[PDB]
Parts: sequence; C-alpha cells; structure tokens
Amino acid sequence: KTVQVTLHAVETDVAYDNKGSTYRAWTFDGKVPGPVVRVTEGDTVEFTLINDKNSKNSHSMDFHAARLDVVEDFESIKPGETKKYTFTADNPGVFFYHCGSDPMIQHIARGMYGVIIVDPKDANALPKADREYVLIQAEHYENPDDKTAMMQNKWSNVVFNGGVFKYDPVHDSEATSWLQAKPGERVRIYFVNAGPNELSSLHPIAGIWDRVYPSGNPKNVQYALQSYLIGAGDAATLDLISPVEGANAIVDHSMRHAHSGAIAVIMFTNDADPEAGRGENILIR
Amino acid sequence: KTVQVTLHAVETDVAYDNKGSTYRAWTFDGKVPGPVVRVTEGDTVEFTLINDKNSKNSHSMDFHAARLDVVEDFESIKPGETKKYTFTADNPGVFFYHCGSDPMIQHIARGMYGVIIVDPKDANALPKADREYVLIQAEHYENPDDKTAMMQNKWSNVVFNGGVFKYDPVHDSEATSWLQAKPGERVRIYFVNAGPNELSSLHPIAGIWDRVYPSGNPKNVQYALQSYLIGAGDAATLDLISPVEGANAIVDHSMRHAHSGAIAVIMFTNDADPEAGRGENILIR
Amino acid sequence: KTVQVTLHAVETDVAYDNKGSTYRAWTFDGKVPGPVVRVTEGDTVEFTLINDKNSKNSHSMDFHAARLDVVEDFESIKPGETKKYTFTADNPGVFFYHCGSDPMIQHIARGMYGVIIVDPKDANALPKADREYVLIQAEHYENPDDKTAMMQNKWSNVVFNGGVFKYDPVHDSEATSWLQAKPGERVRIYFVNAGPNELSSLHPIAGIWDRVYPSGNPKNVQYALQSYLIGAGDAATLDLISPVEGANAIVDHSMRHAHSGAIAVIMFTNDADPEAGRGENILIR
Ligand SMILES: [Cl-]
Ligand SMILES: [Cl-]
Ligand SMILES: [Cu+2]
Ligand SMILES: [Cu+2]
Ligand SMILES: [Cu+2]
Ligand SMILES: [Cu+2]
Ligand SMILES: [Cu+2]
Ligand SMILES: [Cu+2]
Repeated sequence: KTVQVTLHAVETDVAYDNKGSTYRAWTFDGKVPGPVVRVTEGDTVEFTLINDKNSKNSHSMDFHAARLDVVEDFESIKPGETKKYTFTADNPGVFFYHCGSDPMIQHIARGMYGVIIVDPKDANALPKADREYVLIQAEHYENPDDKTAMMQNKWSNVVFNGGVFKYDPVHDSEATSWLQAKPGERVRIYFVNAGPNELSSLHPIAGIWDRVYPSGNPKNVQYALQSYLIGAGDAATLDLISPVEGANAIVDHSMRHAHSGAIAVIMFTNDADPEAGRGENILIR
Repeated sequence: KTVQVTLHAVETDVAYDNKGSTYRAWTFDGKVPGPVVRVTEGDTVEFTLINDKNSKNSHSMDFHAARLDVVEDFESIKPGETKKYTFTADNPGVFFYHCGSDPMIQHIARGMYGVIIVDPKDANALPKADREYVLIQAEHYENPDDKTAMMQNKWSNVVFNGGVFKYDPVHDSEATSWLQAKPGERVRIYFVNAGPNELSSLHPIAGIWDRVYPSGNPKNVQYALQSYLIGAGDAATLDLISPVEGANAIVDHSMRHAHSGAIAVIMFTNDADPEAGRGENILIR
Repeated sequence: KTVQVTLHAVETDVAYDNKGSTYRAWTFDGKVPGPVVRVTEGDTVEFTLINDKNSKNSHSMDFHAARLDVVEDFESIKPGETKKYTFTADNPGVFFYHCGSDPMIQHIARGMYGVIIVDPKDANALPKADREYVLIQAEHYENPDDKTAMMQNKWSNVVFNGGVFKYDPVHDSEATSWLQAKPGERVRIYFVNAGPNELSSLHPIAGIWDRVYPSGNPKNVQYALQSYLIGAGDAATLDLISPVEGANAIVDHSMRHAHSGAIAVIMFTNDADPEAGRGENILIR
C-alpha cells in the first residue's frame, strides 16, 4: 500500500528525567523520541517534512529504511520550508530515522531521532509477539549548544526514550512508567541505538534474549543470546520470554551507561494491562 | 541432574599483577575470577550464597544462565546472611556470572565475577575439543573505592583472569603461566567480558578462530573469524587450531587494551602437559 | 598457486589531509595504507619484508590471513635486515595486515597497515561484484612520537585510507577523490578497521548493506543490515547496490568519528568511469 507520513521539525522544551528537568530539544513533532512510523515491507512511503516557522535551524530527514540520494532527498530545509520525498520500504525489520542536518552529532543529541518499523510482508516470518515495545538509546548532553563536549563524548547520561531511568521505578522512585507482560508471552523489543557516539551491550537482567534479529531481518536470526551489541546508528529486534512472574531489567551492560540512566524494568505479572505493549502503546511516553 | 552450588562472598586482598601488587578485592570464594561453575543444559542448579560475617558490604549473585526474578532472586544480602535460589540451565553455552549489588560497576570492578559453562545436552553439537581454557576480561581500577574513576572509564589496566599480563611470559619476565596445546588440537576458549565498561575485540595473533559461538550456543556458529567483538557483560566460545609448533597471542586488539595487560600466550608444543586445559586446570590460576 | 609478495618498511613523510599536511609515517612501500595484497584461497604466499637501511626503527609483518608462529615468523627486523616466511591462505575473505613491532599501537598509528584479500576458491560463493573498493579505517594522532596520547586514545581524526575526508567532496571542497558506480551495480566494499584503538559502526547514508560477510567469509553472510560493527583489528566485506542515480555516504556512524574525517562518498551515475573500482584502482590513492 501507499502511506502518507508527515512530520514537523519542532524546537521546544522537553523533560529528560523523572524530576521534571527540561532542556531545549530539537524534535520531530515536539516529542523525544519522534513518533513511531510503522509500514509493511514493500509499502510506498510518501514522506513530508515541515520545518516549523519558529525553528532557528535548518532540519532534514534520514530514514535508514530508505534507499535514496543523500544529496537531494536528505537535504536540509530552512525554518518555514516543506520537503517531500517518496521511498519504498524494500527490507523488513527495524530502522533508525533521524535528522541529517549540520552537524548531525548535535541534531541527534538534541532529540531528532525515532524508529521506523517495517513489518515483514510474510506475516509468518517472525514468531508471533504478544507484546511489542520500542526502546531507543541515546546520550544526553548537559548543554545542547556545546558541540565540543559532544565531539569529546562528554555525555551526562545514557538514556532510553529520552529519559534518565524513565522505566526504572526500582532505581528511581519518581519513575512512573515500565514495561509489562505476562509469564510465557513473547515480548518483542524494537531497539535502536541513536548514539550519537556510544555503543550498547544490551542484556535482560534475570533473562536471556530468546532470539535476536540484526536490523530486524528474519534471515539474520540468532538464538539464546545473553547480550547483543548495537553500535551507534544501528537497530535490532530482540525477543524476551519470562517463565516466571517478577521482573527483568533491560540494561546497557557497559555499566557506566547503565548507572547513568540506561535501565528499563519489565514486570511480568498474570494481571498485566491488556493495552500495554499493544496498539499505540508500544513506545511508552 | 540436580547440582548444588554454594559460593561465599569474601572481601580479601588479592594480587593483580606478576610482581605481587595487591588490592582489596570483593570476591566469590576468596579468588578472582570466582570458581568455574559447570553444568549440563537442562540441569537444576540449587544455588546458595553466603555473605561472610566479616564482609563490610551487602552482596548478591546474578547468573546469566538463569531465568528468574531480578527483584527477589538477585537481591542483595547483608554480611552474615545466606540466600538460596534454584534455576534450570535452559540454554547451552557460556555465561557471565557476577554480583548484582549497588553499585554493580564497583562490585564487578572489585572482582565479583566468573563464568558458568552449560554443556550442550547433545554432546555432539559442538566439535570435540582437545583443550579448554577460560579467559575472563575485566578492567582494573587503581583505587577500588574511587567510583568516579569507574564512571569516567579511567582504568589502569585491562586484564585476563584478574592479572596484568597473567599469561604473557613474552612481555612480562615475571609471568609464570600460559596456555598449552599440541599442533592440530582443537583448543576451545570460553571467553567472558566482565567489563564493567569496556568492549573486547578478541584476536589470536598468528592464528584465526576456527569457529565462534555467540553465548556459546551451537546454533549461532560463525566460521574462520580473524576477530570477534564481545561487549561488556557478554560471552562467547572461540575455537583455535594451530597447524604448527610455536605460539599464538590471544589479544584484545584495541591496542591500548592489549598494551595495558590484555595478552595471553598459547604455546603449541608436541610435548604439551597432558593435564593442561583439562579437568579443573581450565581456569589457570 | 605460489605467489611472491615483497614489501619494504619505509619511514617517510606522507600527506594525511586534502590541504597537504604531512607527518613522519612508518609504512609498507612508502604509502599509507600499504599495497593491496590479493591471492586466492589455498594459495602459497612466499613473503619477504625488507627493512630499509635508512629506517630508524625495527619492523615486522603480521598477516591476519596467516596461521604461523608469532615468535619466529612475526619477529622484528632491524634497519638493513630482511625477513622471509611462507604461509598458505587457508580461509577466504578479507584480512588486516600490519607491523607487529614494539609498540604495535604506534606502528599501526603511524601507517603500517594494509589489507590482504583472499578470493574464494569457489568463484560462485560470492555474488559477482561490478565494483570493488578498499576502505581502511584508522585513527590519526597529532604527534606520531607521543605514545601516551595513543595509550589515552586521544586521537585528532578518524580516517579512511590515511586521509581526513579523503573521499568527501561534500564536506571538504579540497577533496578530489570519491567512489563511483552505476545504479543497479553490486559494489563490494573490503573494509578493514586498523585502529589501533577505535570501533567502527559502518553505515551507507541513504542506502543499506545488501549483504555483509564477517571476515569476508561466504559462510557468515548477513542480509540487509543498516549498519555493521567492525572492531579494532577486524575486517568485513559489505555489498551496496543503489537503485537510483545520486550519492550515498559510507560513514562510521559513531558521529564524533564521522565528523572527524570518517566519511566516504560514493557517486552513482550512468556514466561512471569504467576503470573505477576495477583492476588496481580498488584502493583509490
Ligand atoms: Cl576455578
Ligand atoms: Cl560446578
Ligand atoms: Cu535537525
Ligand atoms: Cu543514520
Ligand atoms: Cu558484591
Ligand atoms: Cu550481567
Ligand atoms: Cu613497524
Ligand atoms: Cu592484528
């Protein structure tokens, strides 16, 4: 099918921790991460980027799901301008999207990133998931204007979905969100490492990845992995099943990353919310 | 079968180089790395942790081979307490174990880490190894109390099995240990990257990895790899066969890691000790 | 077949950026990277290294394609000396080669690295490439004598084939080289990450890796990867096909790397130079 996707480049204050601290983010649609885009393998995507008139900077859009021309298609547009391009989603899986404007390190760091999920045309290529969650890792830099700190890799926190310990009520009692499932359910994690700089060594504490798919592609399946390396600008699909009620903690096992905010709790309970990890709830905001 | 495994949390001084430099380590059973645990896929493990009465810190145990509840099973216990849990080893391969107590970066860095090997139920899934050796990479930090330096990734050395150049009598005149095999033999390396922070890019100088199994699982086999990336908190099984007498040097090929201590020599001789890499000589102490 | 490969260890000034900045490089055959070595799986390589009489340092040769003895074969030779050894290329793919002399971090950093390509004996094991390009990533250090800065990972730039933005006319007006292909053609990238220290997260902006081969080996094929991690001292083969005229930009997606020089443009045009990416043009000088 043909789908229309329109996003705004929006520069606005957003919260990055559980105590309400904010920073001047650069975003798609006013939130970090950007909106989940979801299509089927083979779909035509008619994409529109609107750079809001009140932006102070030029912005662009790079989809890792797209095969295009970097110079024309991923070009920067000024505040008040609108850009269109069309691409087919040729390969199934999970893909990073982000602003490609100058300097990319900063546009990514300030929050212009998201995921596009490309469902396999063959609905039987992946085992059926009972829950789906998006987790996007990024570094948070204390001063969004300081490009030198970014070049020097001097981050303040490493986070999932834009918030320090957003999903960790164990380590931060002010956290108000977490992942849910029932024991025995297949939980599918769509993971993107936005960077801009760091790698992630992703591990479910007290669990194991039942299966891992590099770039989300069924052909690349790996089994029973305790951990999986996701480089900067890479993405993978990782399945998790708990045999028991309780919790696992999804961590970036480079411990200084984990301690700085990269931990997400999943609670396994028999009375898990039927809406959790389904529908429009896959990226928990 | 059901296997009983009991470990003590023991805070004690241990050596970290070949000239007898010591640090105040936190350990399982008074040694770094902890005791090798070895079971068969499908086995029931009845585990007991005893936190010694003279410890000054709470400790815990996290097995990457276990599928449990992080909150109750991996909970920290006080000096003088004893904790029990049972798990089945559902997946074959090679798995990191470590203390999970706060802050994990420090409990790992201070020496609370080891390996559990889960032999495949199908003893013919893996090609028969003639020798087996455990190598666990970790960073050593000069001051075990300086958590800031750990968070800044400012390690003093990167080491195998707790010692600077432990197995490198070429670069260290004071080194007395090395790995042994005969030409033509299949040498199986059980490798864990304990971290806490760093990645390892593992290469046998003058050799090639015949096979590499991510998380040690036979289903994930890779062939003829010059190098293999093991992220912090990950493990893999790597096979090596020399066609000639002489040496290879197993290194973390991120050269600043290798030069800081992460080199292990394997000697291939026709008269290799029939006891080396067999029984409980697999982790050379 | 048996092939003779002779290289010289040459210490000489070479350019490392598009404005003609030079440094005192240590090299094979007076250029950085060294000459491309290409043989077929099963071939016998009769190798000779001659250390030039005017060299000030001892040098050696380490082929990741060789299974030998680190002690005797990879030994260092003084200025005016010659080392000879023979090896069979037992495994197909793509392999790092470099000086292995004390300290390896500096010998690599100063330019003593290259690639050996080992074509599969089975001509059909890889899909047929229409273009081939060699890309070797390395860190450039400001002062080639400052070993402490290397040990501390304080690099100035991360580069492909010895040059800051060597193939990026888009981000550097003084860049005079880039990769060329036609739309629809299979472009094969032989990628080596020489390090000495850093990881690469390789991504074609506006494209996708059709296939990736860890160590170049047909047995390890992965499909449709957006990005691929190449550790220090590792190598891989990566195929790229653009369906359209335009450009892709091959980048190390750890952005502080890319912005420091690690970006190579490939131009897809209907009248690409028939000589580009063929014969001995594959490593563009
Ligand atoms: Cl032991
Ligand atoms: Cl045991
Ligand atoms: Cu932007
Ligand atoms: Cu990208
Ligand atoms: Cu502990
Ligand atoms: Cu762990
Ligand atoms: Cu040299
Ligand atoms: Cu090497």
